[PDB]
Amino acid sequence: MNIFEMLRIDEGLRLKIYKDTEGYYTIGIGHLLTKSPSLNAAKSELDKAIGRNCNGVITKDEAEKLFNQDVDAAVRGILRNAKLKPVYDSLDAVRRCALINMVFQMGETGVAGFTNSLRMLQQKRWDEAAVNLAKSRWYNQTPNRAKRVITTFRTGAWDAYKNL
Repeated sequence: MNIFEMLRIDEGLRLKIYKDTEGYYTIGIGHLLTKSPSLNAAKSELDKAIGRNCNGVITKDEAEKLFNQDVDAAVRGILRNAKLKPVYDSLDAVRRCALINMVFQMGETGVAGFTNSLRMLQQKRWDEAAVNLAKSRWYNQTPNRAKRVITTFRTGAWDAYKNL
């Protein structure tokens, strides 16, 4: 298991413009297009992102291209972030993937807001951090995914994703 496989279990693959759990316009492997309510604004963002006239629909290939960019940017954003970098550096390879997953779903900013849990993960207090992470909008809104990520931080192994 690796970051790509993990995220693709959590996000899925859809070749047609669709709405987020949040109601937002997305395509591919969780690539958010716009937070705007117009299908039209989304279509335009889509064509700008791919470099063609897509008419709301992309190929597998195009989806995976978007996915590679998104992953790269998530990692780079962590490395560039003063609050995230030190936690990332402190973690083992598997746990690193759990932080990358949160960033991908919620953005640098959103994760950098989990101050207390970041602190606990740095200290390697795994059980405490897992209880703290659960007390969030994130967990309440997408509990099955949050719980997979959470077990990943708790255990340091890929078991939550074995089932799936």
